Amino acid sequence: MTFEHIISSKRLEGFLRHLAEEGVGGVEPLAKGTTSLVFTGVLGGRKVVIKLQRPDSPRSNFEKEAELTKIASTFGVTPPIIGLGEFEGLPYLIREFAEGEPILFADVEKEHLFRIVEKTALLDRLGIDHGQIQGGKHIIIGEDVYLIDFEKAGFRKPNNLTSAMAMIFIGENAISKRVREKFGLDEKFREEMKDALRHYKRTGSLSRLLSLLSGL
Ligand SMILES: Nc1nc2c(ncn2[C@@H]2O[C@H](CO)[C@@H](O)[C@H]2O)c(=O)[nH]1
Repeated sequence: MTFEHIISSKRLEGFLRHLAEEGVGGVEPLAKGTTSLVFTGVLGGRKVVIKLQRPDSPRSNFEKEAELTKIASTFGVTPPIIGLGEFEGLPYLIREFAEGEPILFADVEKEHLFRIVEKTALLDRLGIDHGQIQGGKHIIIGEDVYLIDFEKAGFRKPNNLTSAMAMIFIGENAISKRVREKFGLDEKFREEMKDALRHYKRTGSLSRLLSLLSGL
């Protein structure tokens, strides 16, 4: 993948040199987002992600995403921010790369299920709706569980926990099928899960959900 309809070849060359001067090497394109161009690199012997404002996107959109990403980083929901910068008037952020698999492709253990609850309930308590839980590409299952990529996030009544649990336990998809077979989940479990989620929606209580997952 290349970014040539968005940045000149000279701008890309300069950006890689600029990153190299901050110690970030072996930089490779990773994705094109709605707000940003995303790269991976190596800093201090470890993998990092670099997100650069797309010049053809509003700067305010990137700034909103960055503010939300910083809050999520402070509370541990997303991997730590390592540094901020600006190149040719474009802001960028550098964060740790979380080793592991997106939950769409991940082998999910009981500890991961508890951790997914803890992270999504925490983001709910922060009043931040991530916005892209469905599809399983934005929850990383690794040494810890993380949410990534806040381009569609905002301060609004959040759906992070309910969307994650519906995707894993209620909806029929590749993830929920794996989980159902791995944990031998049956119809009674699903009905209790629906009850646990309703309870959470009404009261904010995790008691019923954690009770149910503790039986796995
Ligand atoms: N394992 C891992 N994958 C990532 C990370 N950041 C971005 N990605 C990949 O990029 C995609 C969308 O950003 C994800 O679904 C992953 O494949 C990360 O920190 N860890």
